[PDB]
Amino acid sequence: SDEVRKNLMDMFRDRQAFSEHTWKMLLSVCRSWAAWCKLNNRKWFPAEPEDVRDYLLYLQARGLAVKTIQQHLGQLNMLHRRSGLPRPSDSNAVSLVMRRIRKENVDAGERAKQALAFERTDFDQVRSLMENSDRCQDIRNLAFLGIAYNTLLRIAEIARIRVKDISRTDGGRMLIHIKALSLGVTKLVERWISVSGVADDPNNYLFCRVRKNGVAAPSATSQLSTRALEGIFEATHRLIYGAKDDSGQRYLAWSGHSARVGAARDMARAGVSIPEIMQAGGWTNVNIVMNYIRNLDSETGAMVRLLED
Amino acid sequence: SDEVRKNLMDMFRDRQAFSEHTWKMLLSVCRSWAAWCKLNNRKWFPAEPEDVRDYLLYLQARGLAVKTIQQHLGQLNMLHRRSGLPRPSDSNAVSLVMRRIRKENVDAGERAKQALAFERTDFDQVRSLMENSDRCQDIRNLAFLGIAYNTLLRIAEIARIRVKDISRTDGGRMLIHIGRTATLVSTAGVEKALSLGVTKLVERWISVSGVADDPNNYLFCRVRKNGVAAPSATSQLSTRALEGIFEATHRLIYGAKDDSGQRYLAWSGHSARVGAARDMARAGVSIPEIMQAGGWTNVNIVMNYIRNAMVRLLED
Amino acid sequence: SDEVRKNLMDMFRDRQAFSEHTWKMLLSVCRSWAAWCKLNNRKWFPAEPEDVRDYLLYLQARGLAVKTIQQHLGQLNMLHRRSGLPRPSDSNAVSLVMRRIRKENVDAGERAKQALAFERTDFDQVRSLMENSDRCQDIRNLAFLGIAYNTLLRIAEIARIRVKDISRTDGGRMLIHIKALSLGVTKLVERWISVSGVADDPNNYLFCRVRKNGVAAPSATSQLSTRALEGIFEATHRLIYGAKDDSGQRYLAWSGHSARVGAARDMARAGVSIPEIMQAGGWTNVNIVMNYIRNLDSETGAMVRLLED
Amino acid sequence: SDEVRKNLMDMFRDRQAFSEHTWKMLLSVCRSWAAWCKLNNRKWFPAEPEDVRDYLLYLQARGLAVKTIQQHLGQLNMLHRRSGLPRPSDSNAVSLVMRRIRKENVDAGERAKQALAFERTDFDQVRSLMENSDRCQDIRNLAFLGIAYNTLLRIAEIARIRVKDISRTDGGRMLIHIGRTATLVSTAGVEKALSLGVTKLVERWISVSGVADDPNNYLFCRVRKNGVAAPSATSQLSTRALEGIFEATHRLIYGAKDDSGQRYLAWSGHSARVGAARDMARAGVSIPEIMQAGGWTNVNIVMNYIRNAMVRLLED
DNA sequence: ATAACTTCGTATAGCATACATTATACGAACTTAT
DNA sequence: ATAAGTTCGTATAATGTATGCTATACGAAGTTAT
DNA sequence: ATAACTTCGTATAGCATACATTATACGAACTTAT
DNA sequence: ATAAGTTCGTATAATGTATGCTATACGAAGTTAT
Repeated sequence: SDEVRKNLMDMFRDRQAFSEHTWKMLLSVCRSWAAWCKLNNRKWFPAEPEDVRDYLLYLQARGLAVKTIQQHLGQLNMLHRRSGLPRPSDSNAVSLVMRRIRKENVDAGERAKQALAFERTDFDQVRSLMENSDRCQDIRNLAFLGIAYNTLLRIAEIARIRVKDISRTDGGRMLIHIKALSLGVTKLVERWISVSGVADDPNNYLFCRVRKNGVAAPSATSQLSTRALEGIFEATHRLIYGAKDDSGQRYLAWSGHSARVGAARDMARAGVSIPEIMQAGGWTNVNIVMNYIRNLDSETGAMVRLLED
Repeated sequence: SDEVRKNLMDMFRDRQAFSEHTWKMLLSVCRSWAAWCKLNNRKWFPAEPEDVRDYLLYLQARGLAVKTIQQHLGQLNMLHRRSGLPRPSDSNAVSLVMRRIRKENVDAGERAKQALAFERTDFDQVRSLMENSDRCQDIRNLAFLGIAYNTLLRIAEIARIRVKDISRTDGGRMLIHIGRTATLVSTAGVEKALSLGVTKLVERWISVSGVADDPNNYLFCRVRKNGVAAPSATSQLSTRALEGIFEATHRLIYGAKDDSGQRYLAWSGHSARVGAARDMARAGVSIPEIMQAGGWTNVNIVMNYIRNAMVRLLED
Repeated sequence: SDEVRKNLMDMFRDRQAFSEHTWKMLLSVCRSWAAWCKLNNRKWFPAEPEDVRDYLLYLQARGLAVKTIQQHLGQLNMLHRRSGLPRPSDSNAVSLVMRRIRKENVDAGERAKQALAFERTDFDQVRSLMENSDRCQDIRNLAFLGIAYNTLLRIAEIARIRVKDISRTDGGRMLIHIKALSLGVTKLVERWISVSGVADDPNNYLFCRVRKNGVAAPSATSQLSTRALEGIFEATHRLIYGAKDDSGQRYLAWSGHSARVGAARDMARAGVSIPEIMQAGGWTNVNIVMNYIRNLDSETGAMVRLLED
Repeated sequence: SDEVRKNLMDMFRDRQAFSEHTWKMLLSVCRSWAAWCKLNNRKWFPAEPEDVRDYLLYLQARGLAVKTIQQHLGQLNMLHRRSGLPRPSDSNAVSLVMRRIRKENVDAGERAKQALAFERTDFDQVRSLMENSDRCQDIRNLAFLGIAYNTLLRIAEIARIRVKDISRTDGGRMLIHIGRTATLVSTAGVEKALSLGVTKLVERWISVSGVADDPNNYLFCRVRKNGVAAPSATSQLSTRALEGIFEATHRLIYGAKDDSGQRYLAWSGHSARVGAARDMARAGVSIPEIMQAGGWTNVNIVMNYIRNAMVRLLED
């Protein structure tokens, strides 16, 4: 018990060993697991395999994804290893049930999802409606969509971009120190800069909030949240399609990764090689890229080519 | 003895962690081992290494294949390992007898057998004949064989396909989502593309069957004597019936099989996998691409299917 | 000790678990190790790690190849596992010394060797001298060299060939149930058959001994030893080059694998693909094939192509 | 304490099981850890997790790179694991502080550095200048750089090449046998082919040096002030001197380096590896072929060297 | 004397293998200025 | 009020790094045949 | 009644991962018939 | 004697198989909507 107290003091002292997002997930899983334990009269710390098994089945019965059940077990495993206790995973009951849960959920037709593609057809269509707009929100949102599509940067990465992070290459194409922009997108990002006044301080983040009057507020210390960048994708989708489908299902509108998904797919349509599609978005594992471009005629495989010839 | 009974019931309680086929073979081997034990008055649980050894020699003497004998050993090993007991194979008596049985049978000329290939030419011939049939059963069967050859999917994988699993490409080609295979259990799964021609074969079957009247319906269903399809969301076309399609198709073209009792005299469930791999190699498809087509993660088995140059060099 | 006696009775009872060649090697290593032990006052059964270490170093000091030292350790490991005792490999001293021996022997310039290639230049040259010969030995030896080169079969495999194992394909090319022969080689194998009279019994092995009178002796029960097939390769080399180099070094003349080595190399010169070079000789691991064709201009690699263009 | 001392001497006795460089770094880290312990009055063997943790924070505060701090931890871990003792990293204090030190340094913008590429153009330029020199040292240096670029071998591998290691192809191209690399210790080893041009550069160096007067001579040797080569079979041209060749060659073309104290302002021992990988990718060489060229067994590092398309699609 | 090394000590990269952290999704509650 | 965010908690997708050697990077001091 | 299945039991293949057996080399001793 | 082997022991090169599921192969018996 003193070994566990020490281990827990270790954890708090070296807090910064893990990111904020990891801690939030860790705390969220412990909350959920302790609530279940209380309601079901189980001990939450030293977690028993039989109780961890029951809780995993409860999570399945709640209709949670296999990958979610794995996060819960993964966090429980982490709390126990960092407390010097045995991990629930290393028990026969839990490894069997997890294996069981995996097979059953797949046969019920559970699908791993991914962002609705934001491609060229969409970016030309959005440009068609927003490019003649004098509205500061529209000018900011169009510049963001160009960067997202052109760079394939994640939303946290785009929110971090500073004015001083932007340089210039051949023909006057912008370059962002973390990717090079096209002439048309460089132009869009240029217009936003003028109407926003972000360049008036080099340490300012390129993207900032725009209030209801239409007036932008640059900041060197506050970034536009990733939630607001998802907001831009959603609102852009509503513009063209109106409110999204009923009952909270995921990826019914565009979101953060939509442009990454989309740019990958448009590269594949252009017969661009996977090894270089991977380099464009900074991918290292191919199972993610191939999952974005899997349903394209260019990716149909060798049997389809043999049968059609 | 307390833990052993607990370990057993832990496995039984989460039986779905394993294939229904594993359980089927465990019980079949247990039946057969228990029978051998009764005949020789022996304790069948905790199995004794010397007894298991006698039993494997007994199976050899019954003329059973090396792979059958390995299955019986493997089931016994699993039952003991998951009981928390030493495996029969943990003893020299059992592990040495198994090597010996293998080498003696091989030396006497036992070879593992392989499914009769179902290739592009066979598919072309079958399609030239059956595509003019208006019968619902012929339309199903030709669409099945199209899928089998195009996708290299196993019969169980084809049987689990539901209508909602089918989507479309830009160009109008069907894609089938496959979540569970013999080697993969994933929510990501895989997408299997159909050629334009095979797409149409499948299209024709959907129309005449009415399986799309419910997206949860399995793509393939039984067709009764009066050509009326019986779609279901709870029952699949058995893998046994899919095998019958291959056998019936072979019968249509080549007539009835010998009387010799051999396996693989007609096409079977695995026939389109072995055939498609071979057609790909002949067309000079790359090995990574063949592997991707059949969902293999290992260069060796793919290489083994394609074994029919030095002559050409010597001429002169 | 009763557990060890049992384990040893297990071994003798299920003798046939291992081939004769494995047993011969096992017995040869135990002989060598027990002799060393006696001379050095060590206990040979239950082998101690410290003694196994000393013996491994002794084998190195005797000038033995790294792969030979591994056989000795591998057999010692096998005797101990099949006796239910701890393997010497699983001890810290032995794993360190073996790792040490590996590094030292390589830096002293120890080379893994392989059969001197018997190629087309050699097979045409041999044909040039032996094809107009009425001598029964010459006729048998030329037929053997054609099969060895053309099939790439190992010597044990060629010795097993029966007359009833040979059929025929297109143009009258022979086929051997275990590979197809060329027209010129099929002709050579045909001539041997006539002068030998092996076909006069289907169960006779294709190749049989030829005594000093020049008269062949067919047999359905006795094969020509692999040692005699190596003899054919050596004697053929002496014909052209005379006696081999001084001091017993290996592969100074042709041997059993010479034709396998050679046919692989000639396929590579013909730009034949490795995946199909592998199929010709029944290879499954590429490290062996690539080792036969490594020093060929066709195999020089991508840097040589880049630099020369 | 008896076993610990035995395990230590077992490792010392078979020290050749490890690289001379591993031992060098163990002792250097031990020196530095022992010094830190003396300053804070601490027991340095069996190392205490809390002390090791303080020490790693101390290294961070000295401005040392994340990879340096990892080396100090790694040496301490090895000393304890091979002693038969628990590693400092077996404790949460040490394993958590190491993550923290990494993340804090990275967040503050620390990046690992990479050798300045030495590419085909550089080789072409160097060769256009030095090929007209009759000096023995220039002839050696150009042959060295030819080998470095052509083969992608590491400096230590080049330094170990003996004359007897060189053979020839059909077409007259040199092949170098390499038995020991940073990642491979084999009696089979590898053969490294030289282009016709590089072959000639090496040919010229052999002639003027007289290294072939003994097949056991190392290919490369020192050349003293009067241009006379000093071949040896017992002494190699130090890897430090090979580095000097790269630095001197860079100096010849670009002048003296800054005063900034940075690493990688001139070419170094690893410069031709990074350069050749990049030239290959640019020429559209396949990834398996690049891997085979440098002797890599893993697709990831090869991919990392070549990172300089979406623009081209957007035009318009 | 000097060129051209060798030797060495601290600093840090390469490399392959093994294993878990950290990101986005999104409804919703909260905050601020218009 | 409300646009237009930010902060939050939880659901789920997507990257990452730890490990155990073995190596190079480079200034500085020492060496030897000219 | 029957086609067209389903269900089932014994037999055996597929498949991927992990790990050691079995072949040739060759000097030499031994055997047999010429 | 000796050609021309075979058998042997040991040195070293080169293939192989064991493991733990999960699947198909197929005859036979049982079922149900015609």
